[PDB]
Amino acid sequence: ETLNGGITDMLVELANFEKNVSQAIHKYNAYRKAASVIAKYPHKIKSGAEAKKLPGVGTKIAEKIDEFLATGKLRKLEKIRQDDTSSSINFLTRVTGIGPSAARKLVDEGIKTLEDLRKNEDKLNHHQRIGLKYFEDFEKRIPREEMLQMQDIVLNEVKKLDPEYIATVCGSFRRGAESSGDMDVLLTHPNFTSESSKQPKLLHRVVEQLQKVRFITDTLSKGETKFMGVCQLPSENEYPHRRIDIRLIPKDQYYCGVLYFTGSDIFNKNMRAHALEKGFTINEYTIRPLGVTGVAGEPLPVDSEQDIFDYIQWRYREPKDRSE
DNA sequence: GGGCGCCG
DNA sequence: CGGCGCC
Ligand SMILES: Nc1ccn([C@H]2CC[C@@H](COP(=O)(O)OP(=O)(O)OP(=O)(O)O)O2)c(=O)n1
Ligand SMILES: [Mg+2]
Repeated sequence: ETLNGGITDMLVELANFEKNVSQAIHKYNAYRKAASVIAKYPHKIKSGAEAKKLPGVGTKIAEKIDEFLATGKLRKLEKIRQDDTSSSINFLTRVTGIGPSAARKLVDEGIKTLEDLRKNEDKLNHHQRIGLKYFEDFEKRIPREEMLQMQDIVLNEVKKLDPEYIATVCGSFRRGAESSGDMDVLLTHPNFTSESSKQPKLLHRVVEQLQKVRFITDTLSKGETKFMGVCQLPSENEYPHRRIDIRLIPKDQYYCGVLYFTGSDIFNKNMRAHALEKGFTINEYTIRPLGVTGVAGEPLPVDSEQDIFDYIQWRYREPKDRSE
């Protein structure tokens, strides 16, 4: 099935390499986009030119296409499976924390294995230190069952501190993903707003106790409106440490709150995208009119997600659908 | 597409 | 402070 696949597949690879292997954001942007548009198309893309017809995709993209069309490969593409350097780079990116810049440097010092990484860890930054530490786990996804469990675990101590703490795990969860990547938890409490501005400690508390109780083990960031971290389940003799994150909002904006944290990357963007077009710019905070002159306006009334899409003249989508 | 928190 | 890597 799904016809224009191979090609798309092929397409993206390119992008990341250009993304990663080079900065070439621009090429990567295009590439990605190009991958997209090709997939949304409904016919067997025979002639790579046919494709060319198709908007966005251009001449060189166009080229890579037929190469593939003739024979299942692009040497450029093969180079990756060939050139050490780059193959190396990709790995590192597999590491949480280590993004390309740092990744390069790491190779630039011949650091080019997981093992290597260990060997002179000394060069890493903590965040990275932790990644390496945990590496293995991070590959394995979190199964819904646990996710549920975890969820609870949270809910408890949360409310225990103060009843008035809204907790809501979102992201993949809201999208009914049989397996999710990490705990994406939203948070709120009745006094906090655009007009209270402070109290971040509330955030600080949950974790505080979360840490105390023996949940979050590790701490990647303890910012005032956000927290990234690691945790893991309790045992009887073991399970993987899971990434975790919590974010707290000014209750008054709760709605963008669910929106963003849920969304699905692309999803949010589309919207956010559509929005600008429609005279607004959304945020995980608010939606405001783009007062033509440029100016983001005074926050829009948001009693539910609905309002948003509505505002945007877009049909509401219910979470599990959200994927695009 | 938008913004948060690390750090050098 | 960019500039990173993540969300
Ligand atoms: N640049 C970004 C990154 C994330 N998001 C939002 C959407 C959901 C959340 C990111 O959650 P992830 O955990 O990355 O996504 P997920 O779908 O929850 O994936 P996972 O299976 O890893 O939890 O933040 C966003 O709008 N823009
Ligand atoms: Mg990485």
